[PDB]
Amino acid sequence: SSIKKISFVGIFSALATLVMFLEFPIFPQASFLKYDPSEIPALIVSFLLGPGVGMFVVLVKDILFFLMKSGDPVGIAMNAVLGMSFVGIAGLIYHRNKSRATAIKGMIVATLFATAFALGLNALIVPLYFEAPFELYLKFFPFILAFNLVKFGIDSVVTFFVYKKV
Ligand SMILES: Cc1cc2nc3c(=O)[nH]c(=O)nc-3n(C[C@H](O)[C@H](O)[C@H](O)CO)c2cc1C
Ligand SMILES: CCCCCCCCCO[C@@H]1O[C@H](CO)[C@@H](O)[C@H](O)[C@H]1O
Ligand SMILES: CCCCCCCCCO[C@@H]1O[C@H](CO)[C@@H](O)[C@H](O)[C@H]1O
Repeated sequence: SSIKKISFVGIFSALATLVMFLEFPIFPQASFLKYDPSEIPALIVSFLLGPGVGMFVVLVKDILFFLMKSGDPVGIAMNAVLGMSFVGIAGLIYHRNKSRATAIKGMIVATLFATAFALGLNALIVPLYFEAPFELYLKFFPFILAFNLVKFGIDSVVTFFVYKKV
């Protein structure tokens, strides 16, 4: 009903901006990697309303979260770029032909893509963010792998329990 779903998007993006405050490192070595469940409202909006909408909410979520945490411009752009890639790919697989089999085929792939996109991103980001040589990224490599694999893997299954609980 247009005005119905636009506020649905509005409050869901605001929901995701709030849970982004419960972020924790989970990895003491790679402390900059912080997990929040703020990609689960996006993954739900992306399934109902479309991939482009799901990437819209993580874009505005982080913009809001950046306006309130105006100090991590690189660590929020990384989150958005990776988050937009996760919900966009997952929404596309479940789109076209709506099916439960594709809904898990998409979350398996979207978890694997975002993880690969993060490693390729941090290869030329971690050296510059810490003003350090490329070997520091190699020290951080298995933690970036396990993190985004677990982060989007958890977001995938937790969204699945909700999608199956109806
Ligand atoms: C150098 C750096 C690397 C990051 N890498 C990832 C990542 O690989 N996967 C991810 O989900 N989030 C990543 N983040 C997301 C991070 O939790 C978010 O941007 C926080 O708000 C950091 O300020 C990264 C952040 C920074 C600063
Ligand atoms: C319109 C139908 C959609 C289904 C209803 C589910 C509502 C939200 C999805 O789950 C929950 O969202 C919270 C807020 O972000 C998270 O804190 C929590 O971890 C997660 O479990
Ligand atoms: C083996 C000898 C040399 C090759 C090492 C591999 C590549 C490392 C590059 O170092 C550079 O150092 C700067 C400051 O130290 C960083 O700001 C910069 O991001 C980084 O690009």
